[PDB]
Amino acid sequence: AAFGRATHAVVRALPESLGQHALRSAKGEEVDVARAERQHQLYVGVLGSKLGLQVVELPADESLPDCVFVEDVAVVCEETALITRPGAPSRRKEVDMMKEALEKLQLNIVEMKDENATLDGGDVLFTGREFFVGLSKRTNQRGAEILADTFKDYAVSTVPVADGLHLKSFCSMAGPNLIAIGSSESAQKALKIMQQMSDHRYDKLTVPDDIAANCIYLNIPNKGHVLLHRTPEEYPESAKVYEKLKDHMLIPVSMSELEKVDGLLTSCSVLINKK
Ligand SMILES: CCCCC(=N)NCCC[C@H](N)C(=O)O
Repeated sequence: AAFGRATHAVVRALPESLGQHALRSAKGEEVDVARAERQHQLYVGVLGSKLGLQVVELPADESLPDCVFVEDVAVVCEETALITRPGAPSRRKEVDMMKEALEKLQLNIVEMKDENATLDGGDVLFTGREFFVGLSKRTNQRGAEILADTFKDYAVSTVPVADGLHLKSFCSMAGPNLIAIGSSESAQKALKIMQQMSDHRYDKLTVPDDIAANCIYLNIPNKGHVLLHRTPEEYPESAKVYEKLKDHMLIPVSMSELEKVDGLLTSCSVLINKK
């Protein structure tokens, strides 16, 4: 049971209302809810059917157009689960079915209650040795402060995330000591700020497309290193970079439709490691 090892993943059906009410930073083209289902279906298929991860499929709630991006409502570290208080208000009630699910999974629950503390899981990078909470439009001091308190086993440092981005809008773990990072000067700056406050040097996998830096690494047994990345079709110059890693079983995964509403790969699931 090494870094990135999981046995379970929590997912949640996306509601029909996401099509027109899901919060979105940029005004893009219309969201084809149907394709989103297809994409989301395959996404869970990879985690469960293909990687054997026991998947818990929370039902969709129409009133919570963002219930599908479960990673923002909770952060699980080893055996302890931290239900967050989303940076967005209209997303606060997603905690209910999530605390419900983690409870059923016998995880130590620690709820973020503080009326002045916001934290979206998307702003949190668990390198497997420490945490990196992005302070953004969604996450503040108290957020990281409470999270740091919840995981006293690990060092927690905060890094400034500008605009409507989240820390993981440009990075994520692509493996042990491997931090996937975007080329943007803003991306590279955020990164540098990170390692300065660390004791160990992380190897970095730089990708031209900043959002492609968002991916999923997994240490699945009989497989080894697993990395679900954005497909060549969606980001060829970034996909070509992931292609050079021969020690990782590379599984392309499209997310264009949900990306229309700021939803990336990591966003769609919570990975628990129940041993
Ligand atoms: C890798 C994280 C990217 C940002 C993020 N939390 N994405 C998922 C949430 C999207 C949702 N529409 C929101 O406005 O919160």
